[PDB]
Amino acid sequence: AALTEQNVRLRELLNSAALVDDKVLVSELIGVDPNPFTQRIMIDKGENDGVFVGQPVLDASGLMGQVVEVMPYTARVLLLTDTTHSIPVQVNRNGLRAIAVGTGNPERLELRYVADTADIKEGDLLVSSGLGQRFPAGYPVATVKEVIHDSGQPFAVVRAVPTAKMNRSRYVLLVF
Amino acid sequence: AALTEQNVRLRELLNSAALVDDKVLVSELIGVDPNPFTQRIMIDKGENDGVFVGQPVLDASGLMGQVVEVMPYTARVLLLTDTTHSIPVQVNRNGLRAIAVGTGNPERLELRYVADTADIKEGDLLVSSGLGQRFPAGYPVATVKEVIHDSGQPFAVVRAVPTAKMNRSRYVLLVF
Amino acid sequence: AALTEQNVRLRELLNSAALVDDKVLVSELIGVDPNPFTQRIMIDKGENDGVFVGQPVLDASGLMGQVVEVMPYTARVLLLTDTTHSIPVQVNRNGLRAIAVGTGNPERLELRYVADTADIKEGDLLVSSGLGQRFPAGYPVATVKEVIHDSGQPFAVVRAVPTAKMNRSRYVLLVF
Amino acid sequence: AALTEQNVRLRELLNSAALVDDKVLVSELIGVDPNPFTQRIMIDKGENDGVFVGQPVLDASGLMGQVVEVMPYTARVLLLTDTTHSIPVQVNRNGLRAIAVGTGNPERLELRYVADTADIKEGDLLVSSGLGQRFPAGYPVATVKEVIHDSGQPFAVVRAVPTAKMNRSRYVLLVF
Repeated sequence: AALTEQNVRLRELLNSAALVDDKVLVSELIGVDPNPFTQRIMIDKGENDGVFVGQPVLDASGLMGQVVEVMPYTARVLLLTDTTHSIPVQVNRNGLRAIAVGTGNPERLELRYVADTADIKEGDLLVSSGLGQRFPAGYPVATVKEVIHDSGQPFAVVRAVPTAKMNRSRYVLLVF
Repeated sequence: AALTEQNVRLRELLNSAALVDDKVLVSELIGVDPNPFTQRIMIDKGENDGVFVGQPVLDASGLMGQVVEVMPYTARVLLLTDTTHSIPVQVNRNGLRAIAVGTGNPERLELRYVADTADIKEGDLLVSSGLGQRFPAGYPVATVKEVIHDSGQPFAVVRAVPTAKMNRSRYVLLVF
Repeated sequence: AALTEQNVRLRELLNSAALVDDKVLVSELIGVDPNPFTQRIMIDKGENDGVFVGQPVLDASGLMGQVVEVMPYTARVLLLTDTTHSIPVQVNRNGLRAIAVGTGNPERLELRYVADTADIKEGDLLVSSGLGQRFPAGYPVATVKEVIHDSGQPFAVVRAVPTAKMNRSRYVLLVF
Repeated sequence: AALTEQNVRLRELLNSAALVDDKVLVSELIGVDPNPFTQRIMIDKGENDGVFVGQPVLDASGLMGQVVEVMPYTARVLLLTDTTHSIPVQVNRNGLRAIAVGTGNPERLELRYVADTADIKEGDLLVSSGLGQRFPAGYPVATVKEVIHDSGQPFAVVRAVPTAKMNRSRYVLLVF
């Protein structure tokens, strides 16, 4: 049951193993807090494996977050969906720039600084822009779920859904 | 023209000078970045005046933010509306607890962790809860502007309007 | 003819000699370029009189500009209406903040960074805010002449008329 | 997703790679401030690449600005839309001369010194004139969006829209 599931997930990772242009360490999600909102997880790679603080973490469908602390053989990763996390993004098709902030909900981000009149709609893909010099650019982050316009305010309300699996992830990739 | 305006504002501060239960230093807003979104300001009090990092800052109508760096005679204050700022709050009437995050818009906060079914509505007052042990409790923070409910997601979307003046403030109070 | 005119203007200056809260040097406008758009003038005070680069210059009705270069007994002053000049201001009544830029026209300024929905109207007085730490705050700068709203853009177009006389000024005051 | 987008943008640059008459360095936009009004950006070329202070910067559709400071491998570029920036221009068809100033809005310039009666209309193309000896002449700058005439004042109000992408740009060209 674990050997099947692990194989399926591993294959998916091999199919998306060409999405990177560098060396990536295949680490597994191991320590997780029981509460289903704890937007921070642990990985089965650490210092011995060359993992460092700040390192980006992704899966076969999206950027997941960043390492925020390292142990000899394990490490802690803050997910994009944490209220404390922000990532610069852009709408894939047109290059419209924004900041995606965590909401504390496992399945939602919110985009900041999107003009109320901006060309953005449900289903548009957001990808990393790299503009904070933390993440490689071009990797999928989320898809727009909703736009809410607001009378008198400069910026629209934009809710999005991460493309990575967050809570339902198995194995994770660390970028060098 | 400055003597009139300054007097009006000062009076308002004297009328709300009984809202505190301790000693408060009356400081003025002095250095501000030209850009009208820079959610961070400076004050005309500093180290010489006993101002410290972390100190809460408010006006006659709301909590404004916190000191984040000190100079001999001036200081820098991060406002609640900054994307990096979060404050624990509660709905005044019923005690429903939430986290108010800055949106980067001068006139808006967003509440996190509010159950989709929660008893919250447009016009409800949010006040500090003190639960992060950073702010005194009971001081006005914002009023709910909008609730948006979301199918399948645990938490509602709540937008609120700070009660303090943020960008349109003159003088500020520092709590000891 | 010059003794009458000079007396009238001097009196007006004596009536507005209580608008300052410090020592002010009464200097006259002396060297001016023939072209009626040259938004830069000279004054009959200089180094010998303690005039310095950066010093604010005003008349009985408004801030006029700043000294930009000093000579033994004369000095050059850049006016607010020069395209290269900007001054932080605020709407007197409500404290709405903005940047007033010179237009190159002797009788016009333009305000930057005023929300399209902002509470501003024809006849509102703008005064210095001091927020650039160059000018004393509270001194009259201009009155709003026109608001033009713009579909899709965040900021309104605001044209204003300086309260100082610019080209039709006689004598000028330098603030210490 | 980044490889597609980057290819499209690169092609567009190859199609407009004949607009220059000299050697141009293809640099990418890398460091950008989160705030969506910060009219200043960074490029992934610098001193090592022969980039210098003052150097003009453009894209496939317009002049973008100028380098204002150089680092070993990166550089900072001030955009035309910054309130501090001015560029001499001319109406393409008739040669009517003007100064285009930044407004602080990402999508707007304003023309100075345009006679109220001047032959200028919505949709006219403005191009660099070279007359400040900073920019090559003939390169597209903006298109007129609006003319507002003003009773008693010599100069019309002219708002224009840059042809370059400013905030929505990917890669940039530096002119030698």
